[PDB]
Amino acid sequence: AVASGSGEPREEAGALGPAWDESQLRSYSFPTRPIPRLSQSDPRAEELIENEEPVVLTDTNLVYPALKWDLEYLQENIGNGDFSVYSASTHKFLYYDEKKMANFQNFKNREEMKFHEFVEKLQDIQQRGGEERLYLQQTLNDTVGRKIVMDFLGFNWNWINKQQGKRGWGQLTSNLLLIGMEGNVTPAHYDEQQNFFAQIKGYKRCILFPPDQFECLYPYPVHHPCDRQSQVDFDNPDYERFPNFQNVVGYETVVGPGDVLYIPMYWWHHIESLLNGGITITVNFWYKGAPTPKRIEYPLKAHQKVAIMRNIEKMLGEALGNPQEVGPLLNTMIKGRYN
Ligand SMILES: O=C(O)/C=C/C(=O)O
Ligand SMILES: [Fe+3]
Repeated sequence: AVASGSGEPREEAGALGPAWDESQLRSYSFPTRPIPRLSQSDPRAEELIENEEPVVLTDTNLVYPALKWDLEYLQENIGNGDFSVYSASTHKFLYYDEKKMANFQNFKNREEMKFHEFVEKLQDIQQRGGEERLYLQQTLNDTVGRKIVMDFLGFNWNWINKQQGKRGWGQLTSNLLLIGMEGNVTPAHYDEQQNFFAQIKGYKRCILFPPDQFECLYPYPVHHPCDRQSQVDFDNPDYERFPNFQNVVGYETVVGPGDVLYIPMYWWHHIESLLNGGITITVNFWYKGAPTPKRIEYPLKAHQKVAIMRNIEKMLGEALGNPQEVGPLLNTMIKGRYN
């Protein structure tokens, strides 16, 4: 009963029926509990953010002008820039840090193109029945056209600037534009920055796990190209390699046009564009977190321990002269000593 997932789907204004239905949600092995949906003016929402717990805000007006966005308007106005477009064989996009692909030898799609090229490929695949999937993920730069600049100016900067300030966060590092095909899945990973995830078109189911479920989610090695992503395939979890995935409990919600999901720093998130829900548009706002206090306050937060583990992996990579030695050394350290 408390495993309520995203709950019974919302009704759209003017009796236009449910936004989505449970048939559009993929099916997974683990329980989940709802993320709260609150007004930005609600004290509890501020309490959640202050505490680095996720909340969905319903009424920020953060990206009000972008609500008109759709492929036709974007292609008319987004300029002649190149757009990074990731490709995939299945719904599951796994992403690669390319600087890290030298680290690792035994290793194996990004493509740059114009917006019109992107739309045409979707258009093609659509009327040709192909299985290929595409995800545009491009940070918004200055090539963008007159009307996009204008929309962007009309974002609710008063609100978000106030948050950055209330929270002591660092700088806004980027806005990423994401345009996905229905069914697209970004698998469980974590980011080291604070995120406002501003939904614009279509619906996305967001499954979050707290930083203290690191032991259940089995992130790739730091020097691996898939740094920060879970090794576990949620569709076919290998419980022999990943036994504690049997203990994983998530927080979930479905976001649509106008909702903002606060994804706290180091929270795992798994993001899926609803099946048969059409194309999805989202813009993220990433901020560096607050600086680390004084010296330290113990107990120590889960995300500080994650930070400790990343740094040990990184330093041992420098010291050994070879990221591949990390694992063999780590094992020599614990076997028969700490396990
Ligand atoms: O919306 C996505 O597909 C991914 C978002 C993220 O990783 O923040
Ligand atoms: Fe992310």
